[PDB]
Amino acid sequence: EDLDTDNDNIPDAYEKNGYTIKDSIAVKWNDSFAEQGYKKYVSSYLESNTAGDPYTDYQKASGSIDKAIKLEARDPLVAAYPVVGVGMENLIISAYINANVRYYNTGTAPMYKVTPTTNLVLDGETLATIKAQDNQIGNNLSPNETYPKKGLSPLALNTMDNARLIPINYDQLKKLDSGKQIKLETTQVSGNYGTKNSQGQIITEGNSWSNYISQIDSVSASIILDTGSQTFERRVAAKEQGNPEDKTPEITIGEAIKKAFSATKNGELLYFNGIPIDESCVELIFDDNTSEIIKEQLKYLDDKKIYNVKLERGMNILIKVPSYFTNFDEYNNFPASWSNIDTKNQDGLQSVANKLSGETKIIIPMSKLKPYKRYVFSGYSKDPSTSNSITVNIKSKEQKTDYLVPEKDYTKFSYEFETTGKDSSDIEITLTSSGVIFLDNLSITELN
Amino acid sequence: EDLDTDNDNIPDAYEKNGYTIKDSIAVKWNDSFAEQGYKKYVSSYLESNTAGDPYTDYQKASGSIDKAIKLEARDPLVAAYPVVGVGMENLIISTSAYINANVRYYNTGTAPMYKVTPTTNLVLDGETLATIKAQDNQIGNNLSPNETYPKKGLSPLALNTMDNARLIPINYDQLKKLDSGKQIKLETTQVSGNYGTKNSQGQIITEGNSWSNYISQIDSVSASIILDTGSQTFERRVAAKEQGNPEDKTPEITIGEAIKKAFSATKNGELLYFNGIPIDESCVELIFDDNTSEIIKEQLKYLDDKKIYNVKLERGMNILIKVPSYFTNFDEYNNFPASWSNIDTKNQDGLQSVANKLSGETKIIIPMSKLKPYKRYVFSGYSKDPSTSNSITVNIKSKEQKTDYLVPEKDYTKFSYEFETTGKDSSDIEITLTSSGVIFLDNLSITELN
Amino acid sequence: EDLDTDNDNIPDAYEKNGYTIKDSIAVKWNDSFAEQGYKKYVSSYLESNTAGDPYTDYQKASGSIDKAIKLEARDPLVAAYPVVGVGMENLIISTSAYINANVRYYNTGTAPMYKVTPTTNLVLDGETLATIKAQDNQIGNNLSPNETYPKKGLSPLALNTMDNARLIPINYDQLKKLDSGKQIKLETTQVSGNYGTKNSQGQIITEGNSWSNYISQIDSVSASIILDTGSQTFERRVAAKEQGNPEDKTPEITIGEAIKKAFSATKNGELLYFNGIPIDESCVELIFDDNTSEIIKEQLKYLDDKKIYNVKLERGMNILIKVPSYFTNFDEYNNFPASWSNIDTKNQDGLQSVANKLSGETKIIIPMSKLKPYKRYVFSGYSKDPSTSNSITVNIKSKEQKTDYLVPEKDYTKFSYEFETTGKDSSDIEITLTSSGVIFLDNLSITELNS
Ligand SMILES: [Ca+2]
Ligand SMILES: [Ca+2]
Ligand SMILES: [Ca+2]
Ligand SMILES: [Ca+2]
Ligand SMILES: [Ca+2]
Ligand SMILES: [Ca+2]
Ligand SMILES: [Ca+2]
Ligand SMILES: [Ca+2]
Ligand SMILES: [Ca+2]
Repeated sequence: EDLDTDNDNIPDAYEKNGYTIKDSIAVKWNDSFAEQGYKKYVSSYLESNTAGDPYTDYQKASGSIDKAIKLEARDPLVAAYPVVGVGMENLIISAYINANVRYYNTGTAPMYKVTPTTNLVLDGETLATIKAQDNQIGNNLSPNETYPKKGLSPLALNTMDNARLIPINYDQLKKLDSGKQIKLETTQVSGNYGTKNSQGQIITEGNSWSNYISQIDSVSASIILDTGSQTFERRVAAKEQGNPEDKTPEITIGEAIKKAFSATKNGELLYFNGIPIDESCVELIFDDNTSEIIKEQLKYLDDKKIYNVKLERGMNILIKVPSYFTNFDEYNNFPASWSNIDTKNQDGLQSVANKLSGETKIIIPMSKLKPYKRYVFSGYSKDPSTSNSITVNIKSKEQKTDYLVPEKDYTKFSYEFETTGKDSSDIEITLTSSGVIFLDNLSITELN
Repeated sequence: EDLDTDNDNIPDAYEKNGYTIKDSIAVKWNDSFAEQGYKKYVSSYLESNTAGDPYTDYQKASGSIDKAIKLEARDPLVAAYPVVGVGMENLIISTSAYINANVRYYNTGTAPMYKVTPTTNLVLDGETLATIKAQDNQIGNNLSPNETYPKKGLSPLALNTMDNARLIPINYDQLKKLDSGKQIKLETTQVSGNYGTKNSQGQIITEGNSWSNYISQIDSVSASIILDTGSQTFERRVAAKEQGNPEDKTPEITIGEAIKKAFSATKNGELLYFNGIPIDESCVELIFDDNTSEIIKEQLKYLDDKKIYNVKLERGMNILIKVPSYFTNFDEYNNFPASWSNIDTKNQDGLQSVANKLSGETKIIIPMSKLKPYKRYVFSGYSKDPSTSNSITVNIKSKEQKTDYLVPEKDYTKFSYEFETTGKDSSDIEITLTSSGVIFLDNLSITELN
Repeated sequence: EDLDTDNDNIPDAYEKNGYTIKDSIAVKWNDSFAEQGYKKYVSSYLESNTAGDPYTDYQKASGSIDKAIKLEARDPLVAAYPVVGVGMENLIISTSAYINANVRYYNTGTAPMYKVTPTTNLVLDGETLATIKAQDNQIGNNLSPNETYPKKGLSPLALNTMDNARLIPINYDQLKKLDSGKQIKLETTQVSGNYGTKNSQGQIITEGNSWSNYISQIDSVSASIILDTGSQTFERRVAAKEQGNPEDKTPEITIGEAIKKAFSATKNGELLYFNGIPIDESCVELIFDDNTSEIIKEQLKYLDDKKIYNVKLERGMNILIKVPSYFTNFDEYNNFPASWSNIDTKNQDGLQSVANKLSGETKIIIPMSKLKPYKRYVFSGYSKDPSTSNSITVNIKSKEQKTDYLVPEKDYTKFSYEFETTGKDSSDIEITLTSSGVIFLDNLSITELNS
């Protein structure tokens, strides 16, 4: 019907079910609209700002907002949340200290009039707090862009009060003599956002992000997709547990990721920029509460998959893309081939598996490895016999010798090791199979 | 009807009785609505701000306020009021002598306080060295309730400015005082902050909405209730009607109902659980001031049940709830590292399921290395003696040896014993009690005090 | 009727007589409303701000103002006036040189002052040395009535800036005068603040407001009344009418009713219980100024009741009340550690229940542990002698020995024996009064007399 309660130019029955914006008006969603590119949106029929961002449901869905905002935030659930963090490009150092900084942005919305805050800490003790004065105020910061932009020298940082920074008493300098870098972390960032007024001009002076930070961060779940070379932070709204009046739609984790990161789902797989980010080909990291929630919710779920559980308010997810991944079907970035591998199989995770008769050993050079970094190998093993014992030997700073008991179906195993020293002993990784085993989706991922 | 005397979008007939918000329209409360998850809201029918907070009754009940405000303040009787404090995480002194400190603001209220500007006092022993207000660099943009600034995982910020010259204290006297062994303390006085109100356009504005306007109003028409689970401290303000004024129509509720409303704790029939932990009458120790203690003493003798959680709440009461660290009830919880002596679980006269049957004396050997020194602890429990012919004395070892007697009554009685524990390399703590005959015990606990 | 001349939502026919507020609408007063707890107010029907405070009569009567405003000020005849002072708690001087001051503001009025900002002189001996206005570090966001800043439980704030800068005893005279029995006392010339009014959007705004506008109006239509119990101090202002104006329709009330309205004291027939401590005329020693004393002396001869709590309150009167430190009416209170000698309670013609049937003289010794050194005390009581044949003389031993004589009247008469005590370890005070025959004495009072 045409009854409207929240007063956001979208009918209630259209909000509860699917709806799309056609020629600046909302129409009932029809499945035949998928081919043309029309996207189906659903949102609560009792609130205008569903995700908490300043733009309402009609403004976000109809594209009537600032053009710098990515298409990911045009979904009423994804919040236009700019994430800004100061990076320390170089250090210059009684003694006067200078630093080179360059702000980074990863959210779905730009931040105007950037004004960050920094902490000068070396070990626990913080020397001083710096609010960037009028010299370092970055006027514009588009998503996935830096201030200054690529191809420009980072701007200096000497303004503390026009007093300059200085470590005094020589005790901090004495501690630094042994070697302790001065960390630069961003406590907070102050910025504005764009709203078109009655006269049509974009006004970005009276606005402020700080009013909506405590609201966006309280009615949404953070989902981060890290590919190593770049990071993307998105927040997806979700309903409360014991609230009988919260009409925020419920979405699965996979659907939340697809909505947030604008992933092209081709049949069954999920792709971000041509790289698969589906459940079986990426290592996910959750905090303790999310891990407990998922563990509790898997038993009640028949399919028993991570990407089929509903999202909940307060969730935290990190999607760590593997550094090196192979599947024996369409991708193998490993510089060195594996040992005793047979592709003549049909019982794999998607198409084929690895038929091993004996043991598999892999040798990796140190050219493509980062010293003082932790790497984790993972894969899926299938053994219908359930009678073969498999052990793995890992050569590293600390020698590891562990055994595994594969099940009838595919099971994911995680083995953690740390490599220290670029010019160290060659890493030896060997796994032994009692009989014939099936392997698929072997991945190498760099961690903290 | 539709008579709206105070004009808060809720009819007075539904304000006097129970009302609930459904589709942003107030509806009459029904007993069947409880199963679907709805809650019954009651508020006065002569004013818009029943609890004195900047948001009205309809805004609080219908959730038309900032989403960072806890559901604990969605009740019209529970005010939205942030309690911001400052914690001196570290001290740095440099060579007259320049003093620097690391602070980290803490919020334990219900509503966020944007743009926090704390004012702090630098006191060493009685004499106050200086009074400092937060500068342009020590201001936190967002302080969500039950959070800090900087958030968890970041170093504390510095406070090395007096106005923008550094701190300039005295030269010799303060150093001589410090070298004696005293410690610089920090005592916050007042904090400045704002709150959001969705204007006509739809943009939340938090510039002129100072929290300081609604502090003297909130603290005057509310009964302060404070919780302390040891780690996570909670403080709340609950509205209470005036005593001798008939024109004040604020609803009156019991202390237990006030606690359940303020802290949103689940109640499974009769027992009350906060997060699965018991904070009911016998499961926690209540602390009052003089006025509340006298009022409760006068009111209790008029109550047949003799229950603290059934005393009508009044304006200005101060109630502190301190959850004991060590709690054993012989039913589902026993956190004491050392097993007790002469304890029997075969009973049916307990407060909830069973009690403790003692034949002789009860002795416990509690390790002290697991107990922090330089603190004060209170031993509490309930004793029941139908015979009323047993003399009980307690043997407690501490810094000063103490021994007290007890005369149990027919029913269960709560007894409190006070002692001081100091010194890490000190004598082990021993607690022993002797019973003349067979006695019934329940809910034995050890609680930390000031 | 509905004749609302003053445009304050209360009819004139209701304002001239009594009116009570029920269900946010003013209704006429009937005596049956007393037992339910309602109160009757009277106000001038040509003015909205009858008392001079920024809140109108309807708002104050209905309680539609800031909730921190005291219940004592909901009466339209009592003005909401935050009397904010600054107290000296600790003084530090150490190197011209430097001297540090710790202060703690006090509020005693019926209204809270927001964003307080005092302006204090630091005098040495008559001569002024400096004038320090509070900076951004010395501003109290909230100062609720009967509550200080910093609130009780926290140490007082410092005072180390006249402009920023450091506060200095500039010349050597202030360096040498410290130890010669002198003072660095602090007195507040003025204080600043705001008040909270709700705008059309329901929000309380305290920015554009200021108490400085409503001071010369509140002080010029009122009658200052101060109460001093020796620990807590209250100051109130009660509206009154100008004598030479035929259009000031402000209702006229007596001093006793003014006290009852201002301090919310309860009157259960004959007892005026402020907070359980009686503040009746006989049970306290009043202290007036010159003008009020002359006014009462002139008016009393035209009144047959012969009481101070009956004289009509007039604009500009100043009244100070000092609750007696040591009082005993032989009925329900006696704070004297030692019982008085030669006491006979077998009587019924006392002021309230019984009197004292003295036969001879009376003597008692007051312990020195409860006397303020270097202070002037006052001993007073009522004396009745129907016989009118016994002369009363007293012998007092103190720092200076004094003898006083009294001439009793037919009915009760109040005597005063003003004396001075100095020194903690001084000579014991000898209290001795001699009566030739049988005399009646009542209400022995001991009130410290202000300088
Ligand atoms: Ca709608
Ligand atoms: Ca909507
Ligand atoms: Ca494969
Ligand atoms: Ca109403
Ligand atoms: Ca109401
Ligand atoms: Ca039990
Ligand atoms: Ca009138
Ligand atoms: Ca009037
Ligand atoms: Ca008497």
